[PDB]
Amino acid sequence: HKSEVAHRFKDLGEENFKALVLIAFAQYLQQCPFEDHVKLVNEVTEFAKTCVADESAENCDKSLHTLFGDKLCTVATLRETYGEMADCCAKQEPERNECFLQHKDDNPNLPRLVRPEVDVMCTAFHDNEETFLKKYLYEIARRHPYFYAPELLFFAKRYKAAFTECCQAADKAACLLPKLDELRDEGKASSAKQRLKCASLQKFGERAFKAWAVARLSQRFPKAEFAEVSKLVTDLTKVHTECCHGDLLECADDRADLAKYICENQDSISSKLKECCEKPLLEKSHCIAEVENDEMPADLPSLAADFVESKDVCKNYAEAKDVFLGMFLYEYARRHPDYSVVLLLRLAKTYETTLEKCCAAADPHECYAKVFDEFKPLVEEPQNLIKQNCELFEQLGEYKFQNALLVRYTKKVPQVSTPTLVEVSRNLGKVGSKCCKHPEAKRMPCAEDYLSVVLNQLCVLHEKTPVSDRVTKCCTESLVNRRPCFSALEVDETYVPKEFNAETFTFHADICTLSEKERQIKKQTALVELVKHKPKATKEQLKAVMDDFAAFVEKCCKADDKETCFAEEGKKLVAASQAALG
Ligand SMILES: CCCCC1C(=O)N(c2ccccc2)N(c2ccc(O)cc2)C1=O
Ligand SMILES: CCCCC1C(=O)N(c2ccccc2)N(c2ccc(O)cc2)C1=O
Ligand SMILES: CCCCCCCCCCCCCC(=O)O
Ligand SMILES: CCCCCCCCCCCCCC(=O)O
Repeated sequence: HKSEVAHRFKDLGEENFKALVLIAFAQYLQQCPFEDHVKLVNEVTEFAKTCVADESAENCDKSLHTLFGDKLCTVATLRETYGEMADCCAKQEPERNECFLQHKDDNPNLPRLVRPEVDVMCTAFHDNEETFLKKYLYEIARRHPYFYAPELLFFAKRYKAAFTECCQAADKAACLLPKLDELRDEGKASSAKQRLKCASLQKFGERAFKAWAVARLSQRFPKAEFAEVSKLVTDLTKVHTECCHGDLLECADDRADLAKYICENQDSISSKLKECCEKPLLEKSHCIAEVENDEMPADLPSLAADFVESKDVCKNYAEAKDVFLGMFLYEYARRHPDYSVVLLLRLAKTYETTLEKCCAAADPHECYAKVFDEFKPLVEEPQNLIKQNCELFEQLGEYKFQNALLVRYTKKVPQVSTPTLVEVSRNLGKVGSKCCKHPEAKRMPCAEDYLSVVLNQLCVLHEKTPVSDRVTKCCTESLVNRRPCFSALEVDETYVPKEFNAETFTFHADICTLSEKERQIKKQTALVELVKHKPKATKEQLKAVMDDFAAFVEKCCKADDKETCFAEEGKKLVAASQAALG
């Protein structure tokens, strides 16, 4: 229309508009106090209404980037508090906007946000719902300036719901805590997947991204034509590129356009899009990106038809290599929603290396003829890992299952820090308790999603404090080889045992008064230290000590003079256990 602010305000709503302006300002001006952003928001909202009333009103015709930049350059302590950023105000649009992007701190030095007691939260919530929620929305946004705003708003409403429901509960904590803990992880995962996808698009490039997308979109819309999935991969690639550059306005607009395009060609893409396409502007996109895989066509040919038996394979492949491979991927991915995207990529890479080393052969058709026989082991590796790991997980519980992983990975990389092994193994354990409850056909896609962030977080840490060449080998490896690389690690034999430290295996009754999570991590840490001291120990040998300690802990927390129990019994355990481990 003739007025940008008016337009956005109208088809967004006052509530959503006020929330996004807030998040937008908090992501740039991360150092300003809450009361300061609230003022900006009201001033901007007041302005918007003016434009809604009279489209021709002053400044209402200016662009959003321009207006946003102007108000930004209004902050008087700009230079004093953000130094260099203030010099941005001297530039002219769009150099000004670019300038702001460049000076956005992806991770400032703000104190960790602590979770207050349920009663204080619920009371603060009841006594002033709006400031309570906007204040936190502010704290979150300033700490994650690259987190897509609309996405951040979706989370806020889920938090609003948890309070509404739980603060009315008889037992508030039993209701709230589990919901908050879940919200946090779900949020952290969302954040990580976001940062992960941008980093990938930078290192590996556009080809790999597009490949990843063709596969992913084909599993979802197995009925859409290949030309549609391509049209879509092209636009999706532009969307992410932009959204990754960090410009919110461009990003949002590109996501909107794509969501409308999809909804309009709905019948030509997937049946599962009805619900999503009815929802309001601010959710259409979110819904869609989350949509379930449509049912795949009933009568579908055999891949070997056009890709192994056809006589024009090399002819069609030289014509346009990536198109052909994309086509291969499309046909392969849409017949396998049960495969992880990365697996589909491995098969395509494998099929690619073949056509390259066969279309240059005397008789092509006979050279590549048995290619599908080479997929088998590639497909089975991940399947067997899942079955084998999910079985074990059902035998033991989440907690005990995490201990098994602890022993397993400490042996593979004893050089890694003890608290890093516990963090990683616990998170790994969670992926098992989340994906194993799924029926086989959805397990692999599930593990991939969760495993990708855990492996990324793991690599980041190590990036900072490098400790093993192998981990760096796996971490800097190709995205498609990453997990198989870690799966291929073997017990470290070069490793030299950690010297026995008395303290490290001493325990006081305080563990008794500690919370479930606290006890576990307390035990799990000793478990890692144990394996680092006796790496050549056997599961049996180990299993014995563990269960001994196990009891010793209970048999002392449910005992009279607890401290002596741990002191006297503890002297014994350590003494015997060492004997058992020679
Ligand atoms: C690398 C992480 C990809 C996340 C993602 C996704 O799955 N869809 C997506 C894209 C096409 C079909 C189905 C889902 N879109 C997306 C959704 C809505 C929109 O309007 C713009 C883009 C995405 O950004
Ligand atoms: C008789 C069936 C044995 C199954 C079993 C197993 O594989 N681990 C096990 C034992 C040692 C190393 C790795 C795994 N432990 C176990 C697991 C967690 C725990 O905290 C205590 C013990 C077991 O009890
Ligand atoms: C238009 C569709 C583009 C997709 C091209 C297919 C290429 C698949 C190769 C497998 C990807 C491995 C990633 C990589 O090594 O770059
Ligand atoms: C070499 C002497 C040190 C032995 C001390 C045993 C400490 C190991 C703790 C094992 C944790 C048990 C976990 C559980 O509760 O199942």
